Amino acid sequence: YLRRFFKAKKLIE
Repeated sequence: YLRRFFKAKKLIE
């Protein structure tokens, strides 16, 4: 899941 949970927050935390 972190696939989208990582790239997400990274730029949109």
